Amino acid sequence: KETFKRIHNLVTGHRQVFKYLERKRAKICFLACEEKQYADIVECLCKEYHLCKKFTRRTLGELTGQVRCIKVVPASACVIHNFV
RNA sequence: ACGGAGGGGUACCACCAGACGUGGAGUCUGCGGCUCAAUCUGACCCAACGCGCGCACCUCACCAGGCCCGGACGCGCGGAG
Repeated sequence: KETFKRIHNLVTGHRQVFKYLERKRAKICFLACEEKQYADIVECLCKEYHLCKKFTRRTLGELTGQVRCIKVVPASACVIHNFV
């Protein structure tokens, strides 16, 4: 919302969140969506291991650098690996 | 400007007197022609032809074949499901 832009200068996607949710390299989690099999996978993998849910799916597209400025794109993710 | 017009001068890239040569053979090299898929091109009296500073690959354009975008920057659409 404010300093997050500092961080981006984190990941988005199933293939890259799993690859950082496990092995305990992650940080914080923020769920979303369309299908349970993508809602109760991570959540159950959150059951083992931080686990949180942000109110909206779009602001992730906003907070993250998925825009160019105008065309925000939704994208659920839950891995703040960098967290520098 | 030219003159198989005249008069003055001048030079071993002109001559007198001589000397050393080339054109005769074998060979290095370049130039035309023939050949090939290609035998890459410029220059042709003085004022083109060991000259464009040594070509197995690059040099290298030419022939037979094959990799890559190494398409900046703006606008429109899509994109981390």
